Amino acid sequence: ADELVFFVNGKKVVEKNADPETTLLVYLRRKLGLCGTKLGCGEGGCGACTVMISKYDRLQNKIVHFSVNACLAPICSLHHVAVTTVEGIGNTQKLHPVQERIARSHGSQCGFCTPGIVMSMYTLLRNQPEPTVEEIENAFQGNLCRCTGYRPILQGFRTFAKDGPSLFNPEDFKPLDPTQEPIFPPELLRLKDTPQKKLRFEGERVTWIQASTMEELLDLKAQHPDAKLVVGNTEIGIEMKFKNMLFPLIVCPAWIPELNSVVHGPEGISFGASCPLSLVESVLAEEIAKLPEQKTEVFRGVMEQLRWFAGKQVKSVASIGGNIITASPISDLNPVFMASGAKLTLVSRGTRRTVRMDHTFFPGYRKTLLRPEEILLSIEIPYSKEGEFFSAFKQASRREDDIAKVTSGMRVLFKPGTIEVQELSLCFGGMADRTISALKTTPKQLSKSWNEELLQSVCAGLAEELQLAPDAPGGMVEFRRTLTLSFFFKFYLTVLQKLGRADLEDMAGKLDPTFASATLLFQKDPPANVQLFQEVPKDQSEEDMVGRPLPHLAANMQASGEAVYCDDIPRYENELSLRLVTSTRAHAKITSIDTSEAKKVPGFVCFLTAEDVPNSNATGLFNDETVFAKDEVTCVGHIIGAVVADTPEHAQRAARGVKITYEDLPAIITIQDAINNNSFYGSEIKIEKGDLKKGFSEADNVVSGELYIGGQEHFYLETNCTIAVPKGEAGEMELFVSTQNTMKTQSFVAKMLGVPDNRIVVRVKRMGGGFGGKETRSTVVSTALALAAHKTGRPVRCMLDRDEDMLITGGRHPFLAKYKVGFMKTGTVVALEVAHFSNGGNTEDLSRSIMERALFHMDNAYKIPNIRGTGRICKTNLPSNTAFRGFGGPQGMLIAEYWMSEVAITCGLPAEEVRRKNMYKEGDLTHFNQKLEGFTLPRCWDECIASSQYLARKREVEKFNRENRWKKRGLCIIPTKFGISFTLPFLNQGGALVHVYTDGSVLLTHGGTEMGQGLHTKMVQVASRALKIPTSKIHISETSTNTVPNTSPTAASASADLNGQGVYEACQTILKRLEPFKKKKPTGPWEAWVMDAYTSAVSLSATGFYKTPNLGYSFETNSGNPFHYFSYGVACSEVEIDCLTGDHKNLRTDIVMDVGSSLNPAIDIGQVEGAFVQGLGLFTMEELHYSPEGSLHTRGPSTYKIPAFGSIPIEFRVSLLRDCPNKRAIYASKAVGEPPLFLASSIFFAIKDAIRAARAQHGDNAKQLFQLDSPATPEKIRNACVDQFTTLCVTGVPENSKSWSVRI
Ligand SMILES: Cc1cc2nc3c(=O)[nH]c(=O)nc-3n(C[C@H](O)[C@H](O)[C@H](O)COP(=O)(O)OP(=O)(O)OC[C@H]3O[C@@H](n4cnc5c(N)ncnc54)[C@H](O)[C@@H]3O)c2cc1C
Ligand SMILES: NC(=O)C1=CN([C@@H]2O[C@H](COP(=O)(O)OP(=O)(O)OC[C@H]3O[C@@H](n4cnc5c(N)ncnc54)[C@H](O)[C@@H]3O)[C@@H](O)[C@H]2O)C=CC1
Ligand SMILES: O=c1[nH]c(=O)c2[nH]c(=O)[nH]c2[nH]1
Ligand code: FES
Ligand code: FES
Ligand SMILES: [Ca+2]
Repeated sequence: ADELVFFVNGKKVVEKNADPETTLLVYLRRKLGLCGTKLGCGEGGCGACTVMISKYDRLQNKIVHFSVNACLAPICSLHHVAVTTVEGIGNTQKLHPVQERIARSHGSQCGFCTPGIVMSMYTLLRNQPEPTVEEIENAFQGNLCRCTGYRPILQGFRTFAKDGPSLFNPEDFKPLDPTQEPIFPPELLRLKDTPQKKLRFEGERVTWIQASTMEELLDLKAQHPDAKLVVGNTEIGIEMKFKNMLFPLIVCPAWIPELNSVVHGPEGISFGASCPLSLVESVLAEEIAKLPEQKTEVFRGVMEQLRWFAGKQVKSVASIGGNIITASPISDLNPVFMASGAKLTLVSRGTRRTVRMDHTFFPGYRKTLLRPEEILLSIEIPYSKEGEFFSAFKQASRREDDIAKVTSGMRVLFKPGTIEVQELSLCFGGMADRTISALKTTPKQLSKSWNEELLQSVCAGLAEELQLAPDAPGGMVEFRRTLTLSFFFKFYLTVLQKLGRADLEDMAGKLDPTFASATLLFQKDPPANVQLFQEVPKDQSEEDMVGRPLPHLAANMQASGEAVYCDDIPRYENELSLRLVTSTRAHAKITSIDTSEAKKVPGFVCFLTAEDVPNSNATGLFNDETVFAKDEVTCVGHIIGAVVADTPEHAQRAARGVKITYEDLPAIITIQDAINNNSFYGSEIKIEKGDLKKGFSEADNVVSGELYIGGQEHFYLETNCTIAVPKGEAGEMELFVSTQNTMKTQSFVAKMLGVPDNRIVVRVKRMGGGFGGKETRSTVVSTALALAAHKTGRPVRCMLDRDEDMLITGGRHPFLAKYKVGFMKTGTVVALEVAHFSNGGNTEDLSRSIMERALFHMDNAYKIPNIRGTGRICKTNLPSNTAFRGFGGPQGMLIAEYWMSEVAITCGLPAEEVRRKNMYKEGDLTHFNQKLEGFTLPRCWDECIASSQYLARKREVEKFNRENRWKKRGLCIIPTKFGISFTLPFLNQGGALVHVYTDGSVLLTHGGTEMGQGLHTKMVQVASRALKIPTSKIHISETSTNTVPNTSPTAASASADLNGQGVYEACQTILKRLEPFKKKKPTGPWEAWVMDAYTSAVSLSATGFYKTPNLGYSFETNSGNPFHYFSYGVACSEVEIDCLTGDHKNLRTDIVMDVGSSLNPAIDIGQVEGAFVQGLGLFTMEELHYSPEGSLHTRGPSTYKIPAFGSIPIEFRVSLLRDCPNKRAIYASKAVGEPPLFLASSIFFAIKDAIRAARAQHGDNAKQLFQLDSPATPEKIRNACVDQFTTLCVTGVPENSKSWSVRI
């Protein structure tokens, strides 16, 4: 036929005109209106779109359930299946146990990732009602969360595990009843009695054929070799979406029995090419469990690769044949199949051949071997033989769901009874434009014994044979080469052990006992978590929730997918879609724009440019930005214009047909380019105190150095989004925006349009994360959209794709620092001079205020009598960098801790002793002359050092390092001081509006926006105490410019402080009005007083306002307080590094945080954990790469690696400091959002210690100050662990000299 029939949440869908390009995500959200399932990336990496599929499997003869990425699933692949979304399992009226548990355990903050995580856990439970803790963790390999730090999610779900004051109470969790899950649609069970026939779907550009038999597939390939095979679509979906590939004819062979068979033969196991990787995994796990070890070496090699291959959603549909035929150079399976000589069967109409995978199979970049009319039928994965050993290796940026830098399969076969090499095969991915074998090194080794001279001969060969051009795609050439040698060393040592286990230990020899840990397969301990906080007074009423662990008010709705984010709002029938058109050049003249092709796309409306702007094209915080480029473009990502079309698909197609011609201009990309060109934003910023000349002369030692700190992408799970609704009267417009800054959104729109501010209303219900990235940069979408709405008179909507968002909106400022520190032999610091440089990109934005804050925190926790700090902001042809949680603090403080670590090393004293003796005391003045009152940091230090048992663990670390050569541990304890308040004083103001209706219910609003930090929850808690009524009588619906005007951004961690005071004051006004009625009816309920007030004509509405008193610092006189108070905290972390690969484990972290008297210890601990884990990403794994021409390479989760479930400290302890009220802030609390992020430097410095231990083993001296830039990635860790393998790989750097990426 041509009707597409499937089920969604038990309801039958009949699509009479299915378009092959339509994904399930798009169909669910836009056709069925089910917006619980989210778009977070569109590329299989985040899991936000996770849904469950059920089907009757014809081959297994049973109902099966599995999870998929809705963003990648073509609906045309989904004939006769049943889809379940988050809405299908439960809702707020009846939550599923999974939804209840994630909500109540504080595992949902912003909530944008919650439905996908719910669906991952739900699918696991449908497959395994009693999972293990390990199975639960494994369920989320393809899910990301940017807010929670993962800990609460795993803790809540652990309650499901077979083998798994309080923040939450698991005894209150309702039990699971599997009989209450949705029925498998009866019609579908009826339909399995009728045979499957070929189906044909024809779309706008694409024809899709769902083949039922091999005969039909082969005929079609013979007659149309052009036909594109699609099985899982996990490559083709990406090729179509991101590489703009169009395959007009697609054939899906997934129904064909022959491509799905598993056959056990005498030589191995044959898998049909369409077999999902999940099936390959389950089949091989079975075989490994039942067969003797000696037969399963290759099976275990495949399994070791699949362990770190994507997550459950991808492996459910991704085929074994699809990975082979894709033939990416970084395939994880191809080097294993090549090294094992796996047997491939290829077929076409009338032909059949069997081939062995070897070098000839891959004759070029992303090519086989196969003829245009051939398909891969099956692959035989071999049993290993006696004397045959196998290892598989992968090293990436992150263990989980990542692209290999180097991947490898290695096989050795020994002549019987000997340790002489009969066969040897070493195959590599990531070392060429294809999977390659080391065919020049390995023949030289045949007949040799497995010994030290074989080791040295292979390493020397590999280093000569596996050369890389300085400009090789992927970069990291020294690291990649070092890994090939390091992987062979591990295989060499593993084979020695395997020979000993075969009772040839005397022939082969024993392993040095300090070498044994080098061969261990990756394993973690089970997680252990602690949360400590203070109970509220015994006499506090149960209805006073201030200081109580109240769950986020929207947690239940977030878990159910009922909470509404911008793009979940239904479209008006006349709504249009916008797509931005951006510069592909870093600095160029625009010489012409050609929209000829754009105009041919059906649904095209218009292309907006600078000419269409009614009033002003000048925008941005400092008016130095264009709404749309005029005459020139100044970064790759510079917005030139915007296409308007009927649908987002038509807008994307039209935007591709906008052809721009450029004339290149001289580009300034790097901080050095900018120094050389005197290209800066404003003048040097400077803080200086004491006498530097005297300080340096009195110093026993002086140490100079530099540090580079890489930037950071926010990766809020919800990208930037605006809907502009024009009202057709008086210039009136309403914008619904994911923004932290309603005021500037309103102002920038109004100024662009040329209307007063009173015409523009900006509304924000909630954001799926912001982290500073939506403080200003949101407006580049808002203004373009507001313009399209004005021009058309129709509502217009734009949500950015992840690749667009990462390119356009910028991130944290990269920093370069040059320091000189003077100190005594005692470790006492007497003089410090630091020059800071940041890379600001192509507009000023917040850059100068960021540098100010870096300079305010260059002391960190340390008293330094003679200090000079300067900052310069570089003006470059890069997307403009902006606010990011920390706002320059983390960079400033990392530099401080960096030279401090070198002070301790140079003195030969314990680092903790050096830090402690340099720490401020109560009453000291900072370098900017602010007095330190209520200085809790020494308490945080003493409590953390003791509770973490730092000294006893130091002993164990030193012991570990003496007993292990190729793994090292490190341990560090780091303090922090963080000033709370906007550096711009007048921004420290907040407003509220409160209404009491005649039923006694209260509607509260304030200037702060909800982005997952639980601000509305805290404000309700505050108002409930202030009014003395239960939280249940108070509701906050949204943030709006027309309820509270002139609001500061939700930023600087200040929002609870500012809005809390505003809310408190509005509530006090109301109470004052009710007092005469309270005095008359002293016990009569709240509702009586309110009705009495109303009928006496007393106003039940009030504004409230607050400004932080006594702020205002001058850089000129170094006087006045920039901050209202400081936040304090300490963290101790332990790590274990792999010296041979650069991988590491975060073993344990203990945090003690001063949050005053917490408004909400559940939310505050969640903020501590979330901030800490973002810092962990900043300092250890998050890295952005740019071409030498200033083009961002890193445009999605595939290449940009944020912390995953498996990244977090295995033991994770957080304590909130007891008995530390902060009188000056709302109910004695302190701000919490930004201060804990820098604490993750404890991991950076623990890594540095482990490297120092590794370097003490190979090399001359001693207390050498080696370089470690941030982030400390596997590349930087491995390269710093100088040994015999790095030495054979150094060769290169021919000045000068093209490279894949440049450091900005
Ligand atoms: C989030 C994510 C993580 C990933 N992680 C990894 C990883 O860690 N390691 C790794 O190696 N890959 C990884 N991949 C790549 C990808 O998932 C695998 O290559 C997968 O096996 C592709 O299979 P598919 O069925 O989805 O292929 P499809 O996209 O449907 O097709 C891929 C190619 O194979 C061809 N093809 C499929 N079947 C046949 C056939 N039998 N005969 C001839 N040609 C055929 C198609 O025409 C197409 O050219 C990842 C992808 C994603 C999205
Ligand atoms: N999305 C994800 O999270 C993951 C996807 N996969 C795979 O990653 C692939 C990424 O595709 P692309 O971006 O097109 O990368 P690609 O397929 O072009 O491969 C890039 C890599 O190949 C190597 N390479 C290519 N040419 C080279 C040369 N001339 N010299 C030396 N080395 C060279 C380099 O190691 C480089 O990093 C996907 O197709 C997918 O199969 C694998 C892991 C994760
Ligand atoms: O002092 C600050 N000002 C800001 O505007 C801001 N934004 C932010 O995320 N942190 C800070 N800090
Ligand atoms: S939206 Fe599908 S994986 Fe991110
Ligand atoms: S709560 Fe997980 S991304 Fe925000
Ligand atoms: Ca900037």
